[PDB]
Amino acid sequence: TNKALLAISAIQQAVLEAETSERGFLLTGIETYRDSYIRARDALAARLDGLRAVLADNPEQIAHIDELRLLTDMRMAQLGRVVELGPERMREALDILEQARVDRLTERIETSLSVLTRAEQALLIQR
Ligand SMILES: [Cl-]
Repeated sequence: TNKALLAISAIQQAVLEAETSERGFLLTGIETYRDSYIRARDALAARLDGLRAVLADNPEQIAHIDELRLLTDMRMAQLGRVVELGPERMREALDILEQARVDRLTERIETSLSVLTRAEQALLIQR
């Protein structure tokens, strides 16, 4: 369980890192920020794959991870589109970044991560 909570926090981290890196790239045009977005995106996928391996024997958790993953996939597709339009297309990139806001994927992911965290905490207590 303690291993699972670390993994959950590392997922939150990677999602924030992808967002902040994408914003940094739009702002500066410095490829280093794009690299960071790519790294965070890759790390997120890897951390999701591994968390799923920790929760393999818990159907309620597997379902919650499935749900988080849906949300993180939609969010990553949003950021990736903005990164694709990029600083060379500022107005387009901004229009899309702002349109993406209406889905509240960020809030929804944080809620999704809490459900997993609380469940592991409740779980540990029970056990
Ligand atoms: Cl998954």
